[PDB]
Amino acid sequence: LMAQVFFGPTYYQRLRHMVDDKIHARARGPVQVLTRQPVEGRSRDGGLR
DNA sequence: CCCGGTGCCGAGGCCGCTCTTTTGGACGAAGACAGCACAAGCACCGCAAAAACGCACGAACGCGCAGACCCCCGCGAAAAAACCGCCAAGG
Repeated sequence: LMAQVFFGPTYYQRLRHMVDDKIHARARGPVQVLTRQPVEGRSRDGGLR
């Protein structure tokens, strides 16, 4: 490489936010009883606002 | 009674204080509440003392015989019961 590279060990930490705990998709599913709109929440297979 | 004027109710304008309404978007997870309890009736389980069924005894029923004694008849003696009457003392 034409440019030299800064290089060495550094202390890194893994945070709790992982993509597989955030990915969510919905085509159709449960709806609220009062308004008949998609429910809220990824855990409940909800929709996006 | 004409020229003029005052207080008067009346008039609108304006300043102050009270009420109302709203304050970014999206997403995630977890955790903890949701009236509720006390007094009651229809029905059940199971306990008190009255009840089931066998067995063996022997009591009481039956029958057959005995004869005692109770009923009934009789004739007369015996006696009270019945009848009649005067009258006194007690109700």
